[PDB]
Amino acid sequence: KRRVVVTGLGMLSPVGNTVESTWKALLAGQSGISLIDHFDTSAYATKFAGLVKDFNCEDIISRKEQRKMDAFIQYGIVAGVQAMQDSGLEITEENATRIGAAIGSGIGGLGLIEENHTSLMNGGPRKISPFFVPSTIVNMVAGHLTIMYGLRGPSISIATAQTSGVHNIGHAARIIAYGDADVMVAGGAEKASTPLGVGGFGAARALSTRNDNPQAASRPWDKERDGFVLGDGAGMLVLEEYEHAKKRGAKIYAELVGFGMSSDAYHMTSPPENGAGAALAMANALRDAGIEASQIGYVNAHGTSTPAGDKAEAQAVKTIFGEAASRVLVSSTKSMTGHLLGAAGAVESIYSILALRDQAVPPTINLDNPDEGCDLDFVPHEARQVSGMEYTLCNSFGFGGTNGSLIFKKI
Amino acid sequence: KRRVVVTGLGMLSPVGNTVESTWKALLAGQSGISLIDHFDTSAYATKFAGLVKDFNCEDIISRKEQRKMDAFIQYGIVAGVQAMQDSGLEITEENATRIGAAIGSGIGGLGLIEENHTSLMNGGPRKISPFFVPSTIVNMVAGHLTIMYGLRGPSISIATAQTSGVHNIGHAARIIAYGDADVMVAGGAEKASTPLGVGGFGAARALSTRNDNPQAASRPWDKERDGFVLGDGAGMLVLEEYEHAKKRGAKIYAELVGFGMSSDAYHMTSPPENGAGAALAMANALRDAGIEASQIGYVNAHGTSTPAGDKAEAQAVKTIFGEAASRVLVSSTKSMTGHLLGAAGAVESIYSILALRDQAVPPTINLDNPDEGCDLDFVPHEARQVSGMEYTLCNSFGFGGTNGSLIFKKI
Ligand SMILES: C[C@]12C[C@]34C[C@H]1C[C@H](O2)[C@H]3[C@](C)(CCC(=O)Nc1c(O)ccc(C(=O)O)c1O)C(=O)C[C@@H]4c1ccccc1
Ligand SMILES: C[C@]12C[C@]34C[C@H]1C[C@H](O2)[C@H]3[C@](C)(CCC(=O)Nc1c(O)ccc(C(=O)O)c1O)C(=O)C[C@@H]4c1ccccc1
Repeated sequence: KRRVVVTGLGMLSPVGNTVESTWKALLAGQSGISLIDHFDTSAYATKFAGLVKDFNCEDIISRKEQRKMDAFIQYGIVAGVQAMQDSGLEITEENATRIGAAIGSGIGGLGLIEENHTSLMNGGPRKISPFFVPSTIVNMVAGHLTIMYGLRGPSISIATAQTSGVHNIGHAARIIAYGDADVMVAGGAEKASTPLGVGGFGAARALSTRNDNPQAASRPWDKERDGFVLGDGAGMLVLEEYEHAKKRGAKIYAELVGFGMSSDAYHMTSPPENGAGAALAMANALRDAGIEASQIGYVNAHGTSTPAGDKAEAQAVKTIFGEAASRVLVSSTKSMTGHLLGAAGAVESIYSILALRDQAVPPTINLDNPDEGCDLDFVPHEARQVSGMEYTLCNSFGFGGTNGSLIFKKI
Repeated sequence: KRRVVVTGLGMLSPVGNTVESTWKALLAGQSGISLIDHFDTSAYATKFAGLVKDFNCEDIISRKEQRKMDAFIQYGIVAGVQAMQDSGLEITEENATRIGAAIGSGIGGLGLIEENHTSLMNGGPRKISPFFVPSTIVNMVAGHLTIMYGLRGPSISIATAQTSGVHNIGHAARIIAYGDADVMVAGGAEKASTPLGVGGFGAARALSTRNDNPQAASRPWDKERDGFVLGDGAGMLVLEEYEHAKKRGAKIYAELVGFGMSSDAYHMTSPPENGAGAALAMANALRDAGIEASQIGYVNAHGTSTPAGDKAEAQAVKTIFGEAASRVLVSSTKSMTGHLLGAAGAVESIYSILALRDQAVPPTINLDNPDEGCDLDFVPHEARQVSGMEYTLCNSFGFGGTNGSLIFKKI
């Protein structure tokens, strides 16, 4: 029976370019949302997003290799290097074969897709870059990291839209627990703040259009919420078999004890009022970890700030938590960070792990006036200290009705 | 210890719109390659591909739901309905929660990506379809099928480029074997025969440009080969826990006994001369199934028809097979079908299963003059009868150096 622990963290987010700076900003209630200035937003209903500030990879990726990568890949590689360095793991000929990666994205390389298509429209196919395919496809972050570190173990990339982060991390764990690997770098990366991303989620009526107050736009469970806020970034964890971790004297952030999956089988872009899929995913993670809902002290919600989605998850938590629903803390960091899509569940799993280490839960900012009829504690406005918290639960849900939940355990 | 069997098959390919018609064409050595006529190829170095002929979904998808889906999704849904019907499984309230899907794609919705981007360039973001995101993203085939059949179990989508088919099928099996599900519809779908797909793989110098003889273009291991041939389609299998299958009187095509993964950690778009990654993936599948290379009677190769790729896999087979290398049969159906990318490993896993049922192996057509120095039997030109074949092995490799191998066992 192989246990899986977390021994390395890496991250780029709209509120910090490292794991610790991001976590600190979150506990301080800082918003990373701002007006977009990299493309003309005049014709766009939504003109703001959670952008990665002053992104720097000069020292990690040549400007030469950079030409072959969409920004999402650059972000994922930087976050993965952060996590690999953080873990302190040394790759050897003996080891190589037992270390792999499970890294995905929800939409992949929109920026270079648009650049190559513009080139084709303007000058014909001869203007398409030789790097079109490898610079835009989802699995390219795992591709570059394995090459960079000489990892020859299993490499997969799960693209389950907004649930990708959670699924890649959960399957990395399954892979290790099954015996196919002893270490996996896992998570997700996304850079969808482009004309097609903003225009596309906007065409669907899914984004907040509160342009006059971008930082107040993301407000999960608030009565005035009007859609999600796009966020860019990457989150990466180094997962590792327990005995392997101890043997090398690794620092252990927490243990990954449960992973649950489910499907809504309801609608392509909306959950059922019931939240029955979200509930099933949580129920499965609890069963997988062998614990009762009452043992969870904090739920890092999917909480995207949409009218129907927030309501469904609140119903799901009430259903799974029952009596303890008032005792469990629930918050949505998307209130500050925006929605990282395929990387959401990866950065949020990190927040869930840090909550265990620091015994402190970040708030749902902007929660001025919560929906009526709900007795859940969404940790409005300010961080909250916790006492003897042993388990946290991270949810991620996605278009296509695909859901996932992870459960982390202290020590 | 839960065993996984295959109880349903579905498929659309350039040589047939059903599983049986496709298999028959393959055993007859028929090419499905033709000149492209749906877009003007004047400026294109490659002007042919393996197209799905007379695709029909009128009776499976309304022309209304169709408007919300890229062709790859339409293909995957039709193949998945074929597999679900073939399995004879009945979905109940009791069952729903235990049936899921693992379906992916390598590039996803290129056609609608291009249509929406053209619309944005011509008329601004207001012209982007509300269906842009859900009509192009990778996980949408699993999304629609779960909704269509009321499946509430685990749903994932692996996007590992040209290895997707094999990885989705292997992880569907892991999911069932772990206990997270009793049935999974799994496979891949692709429709990359578009300006960006043909122009994009063409910019990379990876496609054959033998326009004067499209049907002779795909010629794995042949001295005159000059790159892969793009193919469109979908392959889907219904995987199911053994006891669950027997209990309902399911028809069982074969058993899935081994799944191996590996990474080349070499180059983003080319394997090492050594084929050491391909070898490791095969070695891992053999270990997973608990058998020796000598027990395999047929290898459905990745064999894409590129100068470097074919050579590497031939080296890998020689390495893993050793003495038995001359005794094992190896063929590449891409010689006829073209390269289905994310769906390649899914359709090829089907070919691998049918080879067991019929005791017949399809040929590598166009193999007029094999590379020198290789003593492998690539089954040139004509199908071959086999005698007491108990195991087949299917390989799929992809950009990013990601590899996978599956092993199927008779009965
Ligand atoms: C067809 C509609 C209905 C519509 C507008 C479009 C878009 C969406 O479907 C829906 C939204 C905006 C979003 C529902 C939702 O939360 N989907 C969802 C999800 O299922 C999984 C993950 C995520 C994520 O962001 O990771 C996510 O957003 C809503 O609130 C009600 C509203 C709506 C408007 C007017 C009348 C009725 C309903
Ligand atoms: C940088 C280059 C080198 C180049 C041209 C570009 C494209 C590619 O890389 C390579 C090709 C065309 C393809 C190598 C390959 O098989 N990649 C591959 C793979 O790693 C996994 C899966 C698949 C699949 O199709 O599923 C696949 O194609 C070759 O043969 C030699 C040739 C080349 C030309 C001139 C000099 C040296 C080399």
